[PDB]
Amino acid sequence: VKKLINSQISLLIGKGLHEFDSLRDPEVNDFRTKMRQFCEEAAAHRQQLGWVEWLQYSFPLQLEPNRALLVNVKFEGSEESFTFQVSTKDMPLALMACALRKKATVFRQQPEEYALQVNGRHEYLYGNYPLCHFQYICSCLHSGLTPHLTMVHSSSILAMRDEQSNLWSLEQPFSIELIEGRKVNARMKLVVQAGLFHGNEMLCKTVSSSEVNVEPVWKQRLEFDISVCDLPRMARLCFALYAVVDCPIAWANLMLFDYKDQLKTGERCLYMWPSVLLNPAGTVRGNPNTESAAALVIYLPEVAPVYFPALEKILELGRTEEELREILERELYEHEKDLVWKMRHEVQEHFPEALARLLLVTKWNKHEDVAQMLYLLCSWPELPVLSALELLDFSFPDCYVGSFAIKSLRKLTDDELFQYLLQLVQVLKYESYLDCELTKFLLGRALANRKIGHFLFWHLRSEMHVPSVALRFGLIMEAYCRGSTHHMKVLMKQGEALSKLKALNDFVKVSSQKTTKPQTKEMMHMCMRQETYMEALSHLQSPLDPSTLLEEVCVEQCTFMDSKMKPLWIMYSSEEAGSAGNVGIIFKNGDDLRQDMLTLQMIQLMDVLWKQEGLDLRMTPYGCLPTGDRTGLIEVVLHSDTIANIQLNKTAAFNKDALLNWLKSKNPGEALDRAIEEFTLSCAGYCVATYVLGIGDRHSDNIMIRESGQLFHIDFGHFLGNFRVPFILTYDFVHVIQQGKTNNSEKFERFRGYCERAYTILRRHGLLFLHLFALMRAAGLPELSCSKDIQYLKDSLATEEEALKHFRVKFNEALRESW
Ligand SMILES: C[C@@H](c1nc(-c2cnc(N)c(-n3nnc4ccccc43)n2)nn1C)N1CCOCC1
Repeated sequence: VKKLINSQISLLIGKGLHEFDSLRDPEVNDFRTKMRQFCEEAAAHRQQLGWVEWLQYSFPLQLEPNRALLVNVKFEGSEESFTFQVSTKDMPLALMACALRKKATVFRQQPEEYALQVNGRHEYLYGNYPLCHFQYICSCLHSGLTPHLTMVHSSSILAMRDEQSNLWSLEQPFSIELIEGRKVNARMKLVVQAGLFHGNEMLCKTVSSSEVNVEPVWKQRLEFDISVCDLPRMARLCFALYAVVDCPIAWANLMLFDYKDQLKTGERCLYMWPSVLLNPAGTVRGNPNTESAAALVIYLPEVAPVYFPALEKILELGRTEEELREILERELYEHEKDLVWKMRHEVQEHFPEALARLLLVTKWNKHEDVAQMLYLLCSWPELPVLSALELLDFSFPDCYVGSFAIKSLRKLTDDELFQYLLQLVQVLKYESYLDCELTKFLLGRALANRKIGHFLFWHLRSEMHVPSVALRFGLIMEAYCRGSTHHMKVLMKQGEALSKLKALNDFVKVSSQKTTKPQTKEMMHMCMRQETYMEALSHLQSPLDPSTLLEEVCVEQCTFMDSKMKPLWIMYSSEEAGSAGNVGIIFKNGDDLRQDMLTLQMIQLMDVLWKQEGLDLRMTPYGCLPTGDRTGLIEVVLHSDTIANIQLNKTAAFNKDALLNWLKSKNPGEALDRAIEEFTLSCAGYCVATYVLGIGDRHSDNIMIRESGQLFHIDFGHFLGNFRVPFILTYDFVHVIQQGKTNNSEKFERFRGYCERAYTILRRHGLLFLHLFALMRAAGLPELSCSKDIQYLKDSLATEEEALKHFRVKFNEALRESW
């Protein structure tokens, strides 16, 4: 029955479906019904896809942004495998051909009927791409390991697709009636400041309430300096309740128009949110804690059925100098703004990419000016992805503006969308109504690609404990589940594994105080070996990456760590995969993993940007994913250790040698020079990464080394210099770069070049970083709160020559400070 699926979605999304009904809201009812059909349409289209098209949905290719190698190939229903010697320039088809020919001669006798599955992973190799373009092959060629693949036939992929089925007339000013208030605070008098906003900008000057002593009654008329006909569609009425002899108490906002474009009237009770003065960026929906939250009773006076005019009507109304207009194009005065508005047609024709600057000069408090702009917009050419990401910020609130940005993001690759998905999910907080183009797009892309679908779910699910977004986020996940009954069940398994891990972590935390670690470890081990634990912790997709399969839990290899939140070290094995199935996951409960994930995503973007310029600084883009309330996962980077642990053996005469001696033991003979190259490149990338991102409090316990020599960072506590952090250079690292030699300028000057190139490449994309950090402000991160945080990134990135010289000033100060 359908009831079991409804109860399944409920337990999964972490909110009962009945709770959407209890509210008795037609906006919630319309979102649910409309979006459900949209997702069921998307689910249907998927079931009739060709086997390759389905493989592109389920297991999208892991691609990279000559030489011969041994590759092991086996067929689905057999233990028999053949090891072939193929090239890195060879296409998957030639490998499939070899695999077929060898099967035909052994068993005594077409490659376009198969696909190559990565052993013990939900990863596949297909398409006209040389084998060296696939991430699994590339990880194998660097680690030395042999790629193990499985020949999967069309009819078997088709069996999966089958078992995975389911107006202008009102010229009087805008006014309201502030009736009465409620709840606590000191003696003093309560003022209610009220303003009207279109994004970050006021449509008129604020009007404050008359001073009333502490449950208060106002019954006062508040009028605004704006005509009702001049109100923009996305106008926000913002309130702030505070005390004065200031002390802020509460805040609440609301759209003057509903989801059906109707100008509201009638009384309204406003369950306000506790303050840290006016917050326009805040949610336009009341506090769900209607019991303990302060309420503002207000009245929307009648003006009578007034609906915001249709596009056909907006377009009906909307239907040199030239030199100084270019000079201001590459924070501006009023005469400069008037010039841009006068020249608005020349902006569309010769500077389409300057649209954002034009959208900020338009008087949104004048319907005629809005119409004249919307008319230009309804003929405006598509903007590049970069400029479109700027148009998603709270500074651009108009619905038609918002719809144009999505229209420019449709061209985005599933790879590019994956990179900025964290920012696009945050932008959901800025949205005014449940039903939006952003949700329809995010949902459309989730259901068209199972990896986008996976991460969109976890981005939403991880924020379910946040009351301001719980309804929106819950509604989106339920809409998703209707479009994928099978994936819903897959994500449910993941939630059961994480449910067991929290209980096991709670036990560990308690036990670590009551007894010694070897005694707590055997108890963890004993608790894990219980039926329910063995079942729940095994045979699941990794929330860190759906292509990674967590098969049998290796209880003996599991442990906990000695740090504050006693994190769990959970290891896995798989016979099929061999070594690819020997993965590990770290479960952390107690700290906020959101920032660590962002820091790692920003470093992952830097890697992508460098790799695109041919520069491979041998980075370690390991997974970090918040899954719940101060709960998350970290990807285990195997064959790695901390600097502090390496600096103590289980032989060095001096500390400076310890690091180099460890590399010497893990990379003997001709391999050592490779490990030092890995160290030099990775070190340089993380020197530019930590510097630009403003990562301080870096020490031996949070910096790690792989047995390959690759250096990487962990447990990023504070970013954007939020303790102006300088460049960091360590004697122990410089020693390794300089090959143990006290003096080595060739090796050090090469390393100085890597730091320089890495820095200059990122400076060219400085706008990409600034747009993504701007969009990220929505998340609520105490380290990305204001413009001074954006300004940190502006200063660490800063003409190319006048900035590169200034980088050398910081680089030289870092080398001299090194003892
Ligand atoms: C020394 C230490 C060890 N840690 C790692 C390792 C690997 N990958 C990571 N992503 C990683 N990170 N990253 N963020 C973290 C946050 C907390 C803890 C760990 C973290 N830590 N490897 N090893 C051997 N323990 C030896 C005994 O067994 C338990 C592990």
